[PDB]
Amino acid sequence: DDLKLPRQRVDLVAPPFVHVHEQATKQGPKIMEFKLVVQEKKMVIDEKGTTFQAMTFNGSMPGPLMVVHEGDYVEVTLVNPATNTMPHNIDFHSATGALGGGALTLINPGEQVVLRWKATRTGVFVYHCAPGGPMIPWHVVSGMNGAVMVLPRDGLNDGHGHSLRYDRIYYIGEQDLYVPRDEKGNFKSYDSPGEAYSDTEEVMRKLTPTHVVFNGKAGALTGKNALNANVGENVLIVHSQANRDSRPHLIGGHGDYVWETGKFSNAPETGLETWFIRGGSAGAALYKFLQPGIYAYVTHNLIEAANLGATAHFKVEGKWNDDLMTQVKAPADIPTGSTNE
Amino acid sequence: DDLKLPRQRVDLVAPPFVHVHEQATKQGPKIMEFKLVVQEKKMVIDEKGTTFQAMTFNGSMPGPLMVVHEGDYVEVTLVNPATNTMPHNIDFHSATGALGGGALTLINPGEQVVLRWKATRTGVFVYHCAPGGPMIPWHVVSGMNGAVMVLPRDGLNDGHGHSLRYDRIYYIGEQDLYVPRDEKGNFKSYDSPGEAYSDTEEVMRKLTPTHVVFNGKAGALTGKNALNANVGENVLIVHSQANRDSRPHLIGGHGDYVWETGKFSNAPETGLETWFIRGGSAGAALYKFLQPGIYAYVTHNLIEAANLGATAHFKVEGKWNDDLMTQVKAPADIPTGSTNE
Amino acid sequence: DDLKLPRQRVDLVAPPFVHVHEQATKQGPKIMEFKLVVQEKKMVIDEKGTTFQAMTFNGSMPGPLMVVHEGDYVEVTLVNPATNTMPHNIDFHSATGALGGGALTLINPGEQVVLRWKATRTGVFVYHCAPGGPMIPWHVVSGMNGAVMVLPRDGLNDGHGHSLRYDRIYYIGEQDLYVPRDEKGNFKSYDSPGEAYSDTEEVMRKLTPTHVVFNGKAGALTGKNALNANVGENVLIVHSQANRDSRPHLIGGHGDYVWETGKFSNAPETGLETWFIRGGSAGAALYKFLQPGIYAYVTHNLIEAANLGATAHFKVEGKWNDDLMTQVKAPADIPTGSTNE
Ligand SMILES: OC[C@H]1O[C@@](CO)(O[C@H]2O[C@H](CO)[C@@H](O)[C@H](O)[C@H]2O)[C@@H](O)[C@@H]1O
Ligand SMILES: OC[C@H]1O[C@@](CO)(O[C@H]2O[C@H](CO)[C@@H](O)[C@H](O)[C@H]2O)[C@@H](O)[C@@H]1O
Ligand SMILES: OC[C@H]1O[C@@](CO)(O[C@H]2O[C@H](CO)[C@@H](O)[C@H](O)[C@H]2O)[C@@H](O)[C@@H]1O
Ligand SMILES: OC[C@H]1O[C@@](CO)(O[C@H]2O[C@H](CO)[C@@H](O)[C@H](O)[C@H]2O)[C@@H](O)[C@@H]1O
Ligand SMILES: OC[C@H]1O[C@@](CO)(O[C@H]2O[C@H](CO)[C@@H](O)[C@H](O)[C@H]2O)[C@@H](O)[C@@H]1O
Ligand SMILES: OC[C@H]1O[C@@](CO)(O[C@H]2O[C@H](CO)[C@@H](O)[C@H](O)[C@H]2O)[C@@H](O)[C@@H]1O
Ligand SMILES: O=N[O-]
Ligand SMILES: O=N[O-]
Ligand SMILES: O=N[O-]
Ligand SMILES: O=N[O-]
Ligand SMILES: O=N[O-]
Ligand SMILES: O=N[O-]
Ligand SMILES: O=N[O-]
Ligand SMILES: O=N[O-]
Ligand SMILES: O=N[O-]
Ligand SMILES: [Cu+2]
Ligand SMILES: [Cu+2]
Ligand SMILES: [Cu+2]
Ligand SMILES: [Cu+2]
Ligand SMILES: [Cu+2]
Ligand SMILES: [Cu+2]
Repeated sequence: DDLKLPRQRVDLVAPPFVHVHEQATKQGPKIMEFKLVVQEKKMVIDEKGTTFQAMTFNGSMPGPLMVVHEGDYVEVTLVNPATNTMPHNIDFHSATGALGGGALTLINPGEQVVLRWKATRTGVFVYHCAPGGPMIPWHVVSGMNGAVMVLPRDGLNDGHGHSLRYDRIYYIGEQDLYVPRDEKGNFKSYDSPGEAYSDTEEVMRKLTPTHVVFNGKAGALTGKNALNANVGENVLIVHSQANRDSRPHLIGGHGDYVWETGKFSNAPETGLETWFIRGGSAGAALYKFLQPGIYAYVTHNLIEAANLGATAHFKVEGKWNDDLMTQVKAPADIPTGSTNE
Repeated sequence: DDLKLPRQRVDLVAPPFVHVHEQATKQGPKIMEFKLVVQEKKMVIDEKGTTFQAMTFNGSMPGPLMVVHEGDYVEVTLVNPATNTMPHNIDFHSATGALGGGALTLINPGEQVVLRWKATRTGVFVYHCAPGGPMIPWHVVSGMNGAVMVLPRDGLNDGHGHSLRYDRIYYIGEQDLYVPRDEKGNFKSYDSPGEAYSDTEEVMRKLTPTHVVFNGKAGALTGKNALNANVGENVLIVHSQANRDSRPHLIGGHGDYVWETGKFSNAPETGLETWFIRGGSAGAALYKFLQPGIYAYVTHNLIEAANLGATAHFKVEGKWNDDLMTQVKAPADIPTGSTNE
Repeated sequence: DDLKLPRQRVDLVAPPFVHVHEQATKQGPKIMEFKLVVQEKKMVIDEKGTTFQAMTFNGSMPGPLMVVHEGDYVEVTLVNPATNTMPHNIDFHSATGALGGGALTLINPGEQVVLRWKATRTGVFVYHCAPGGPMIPWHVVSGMNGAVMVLPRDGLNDGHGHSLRYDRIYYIGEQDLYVPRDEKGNFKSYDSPGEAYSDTEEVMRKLTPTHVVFNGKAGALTGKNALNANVGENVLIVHSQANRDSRPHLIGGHGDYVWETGKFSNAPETGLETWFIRGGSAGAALYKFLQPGIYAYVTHNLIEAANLGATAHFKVEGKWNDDLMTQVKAPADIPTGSTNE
């Protein structure tokens, strides 16, 4: 027991929600204990019921958000149950050495491993499976990726000596999928990940996804699963993309404070319309809602947003501010005395 | 008449030019009144005369640049003449609430609507049509997008307490187009936007444009329509892309001061070779010309620039500075006594 | 002899190595003399032995890194031997005027030209061939691109008044290639660049590369050609992409200080997981190695990294730090008393 710090078990929750945590803390460094269980399973990924052979951490795309503070030690039990067919591992972009932990965590079905890494760098970071060679992109685009957030011990700041505090936090994991089609253009179904591999690799090689989804399926965060907020609330939106660039945009809002490279040692940019998550990274945006109603959160490639599945909804409760925006005149017939050339 | 401010009618001009405005102002907030008229029409988009079914604000791709100051109110009359076939609306990324105004501006052919928004955020911002669902990307990539610039009341600054002033301003709207081809690879023609839709949506789904153009067509800002400047002039180039990333580059120049995320609350970067406009955003670059001659302004995917139409020209008048650059020896035969391995 | 400064001949070396230079200097401005010789040749670009008709500066993809200091004059002899078949030229993104020098350097086979430019802007910059029209993207994606680094005379700093010094420097040139295939999907071979052109242009038009390589071929910087470093060394990695965006990531490390737009007048960002090189630019990242072992340097589109060739290796010598990372429990059978749902 060389490392004599208090230990604290964390129970992960399914995205887009985030386990209980403190923003600012005066506790010393702890050993934060997390468990991730690999689950290979068929999942539905679009509103027409298209299925595909997914591989996940904890049964979700993305994998759950892990939240720790700078100077904590993160002790991760990775479990690969004997119902799975492939070896798996985990690479933390937040960690230093051994390919992020990938070189120390390769496990066959029936095995588990315990990795500890010190959280020396603040920000939001991708974690993903990375077995070796062509298996790396295949496991990642099959759904084996998540994020970890390392907060400063004093919580967030605006980079100019003022504290920032969120009222609410959501984790939006964006996934690019490569689903094979038959000669007529219909999506193909398979009975195992292994059977899907050869056809999937051919789609992957052309670098155009068939689907781009938040929280694992088209429409996952719309309708009854819309994200909730209130006028006046400061909401932190963590966005990750393990493989492909994304350009997040809150329709009818802004990013008040945006870390687009996702690292809290850098001052955020202010008042962004659209921001940029580079493939293999996580970013974060803080917005204070000023108007009630429906907001669409999209990647602002609008083809991907509207036609390939990458749209989420916020439903915001509160009172409308007619000073910020108003309909002066409702739709009406163009006046007869109008000239419109 | 709850809002008791002076009103000022603005006459928009066709890009790449920009309506008359002040950089710094000591006038108080005004209500700035703008009119936009939707026009569906067939347009030529390449040097071989390829046509396509365009939908525009004010008959231009992009739509015109609107210029206001922080704290102004922007009162927009959107008109959809009864010669058009579809409903249209407008979403301002500069505005707060109701999906940027899209939720308050949906109009059938024969109708108009008046929206007012307060310009609370500085920078350059995209505006675009967004009717609903798959119609959103289709109207945007059919040409229904423009930009608005909200200046600080004191005009631009370098983020370190020094004022920046432009001698000239150009608005470069970049458009990704998806023109269907027949089995032999020739571009198809249609008699209406509706007839084009199904074939166009199939091209859009593969996320590779057939054309990438500035000011609505290949070669629009070359030859006689080259942009003019003089040695010593500080030129502001506003660049927008409503749907797809762009990487602007002034060949033979630099970006002296670049807001690549396009928001004037952030200090510009200095001395850039190439900058990055994320899809769904506008950016701005200031350059002071130091040499006369021809400059190519490109997206630095050179395939898109040279082969898909995304090249503009500046013709700069003045005297050559042999200290910055000189041809020491004109092309000449390789000397006989040379070794070149 | 209007310009009366000392002259210094520089001998270029093949990437990923960099010719001898000083970081900080108290010497005055010099005329730094460089020679580049164009070589058209067939080259192997993947581990299955696929060939393609390359065009290079000095026989390498990328062309060699040129290192000068702010205020130096750069005098470049470009040579196009009569064994070549096409005209060539050179465009320096670091230079001011005449399309970066392209308008002053067009040479037929059998000819040479001498261009001088003043290094007024600090950073790393792309140089590339740019003959005219569709020849521009074709020569660049055929391999005619490199980089130049203009150091501040005081060397690098962290943008907050502290000097940064590298122990080692590597230049990673990333190349997107467009190799035509036959009806069965096999790569086609040609006897000249001219014969390859028409088929290559068709692949280029679809904006999806067949290969994405560092230092001119898949696996070039793996195995015995891995890059060397030691625990504690500050390593500068210069990354260029003349045509297409890249998202560099050091697997198991970070970017301690990153200039992603590549310009030393801007303070670097700190502690990045993944950074972004916009097509037509060079960037630079400083990392201090903290752990020994193998590191993969990738573009974090993992399909491109693992399947299209864009992976390099660092082999780092030193002692493992179990405080930063440790395997707490080696792979072992899942305990019988475990529940993993
Ligand atoms: O800011 C650059 C800086 O990062 C350093 C801190 O000096 O290290 C990072 O990772 C180290 C891991 O032990 C920690 O010292 C530090 O907490 C963290 O930011 C250096 O390698 C470098 O100067
Ligand atoms: O996309 C090609 C072609 O395939 C069809 C079916 O023959 O539709 C498939 O692809 C659509 C777009 O991805 C999906 O909406 C659908 O689930 C799938 O069957 C054609 O409609 C289409 O042109
Ligand atoms: O800088 C973050 C900041 O943006 C704020 C200003 O405090 O609001 C922006 O939009 C508001 C709209 O009413 C204005 O107060 C302000 O002018 C504008 O920059 C906050 O929501 C937040 O602190
Ligand atoms: O692009 C496929 C194929 O189509 C042809 C005509 O059969 O040319 C078409 O596409 C070209 C590239 O977009 C255009 O230059 C031209 O306007 C259009 O007819 C072939 O030339 C080409 O290989
Ligand atoms: O920082 C903006 C600044 O760039 C300037 C310097 O004032 O010029 C750049 O290129 C010039 C070439 O002669 C040099 O004066 C200078 O060294 C370099 O940074 C201006 O054009 C502008 O203010
Ligand atoms: O990629 C299409 C198709 O072509 C084949 C050969 O018929 O393989 C070629 O393409 C592969 C991927 O680029 C290369 O690995 C190989 O060098 C080349 O022959 C098929 O394997 C493939 O499905
Ligand atoms: O030690 N108090 O949180
Ligand atoms: O399966 N994803 O939330
Ligand atoms: O471990 N990969 O299939
Ligand atoms: O009030 N003067 O501009
Ligand atoms: O039609 N565009 O300028
Ligand atoms: O309103 N859309 O076609
Ligand atoms: O002048 N001394 O380096
Ligand atoms: O040929 N490239 O190093
Ligand atoms: O000079 N171009 O082939
Ligand atoms: Cu896996
Ligand atoms: Cu990774
Ligand atoms: Cu419309
Ligand atoms: Cu939008
Ligand atoms: Cu050339
Ligand atoms: Cu260039």
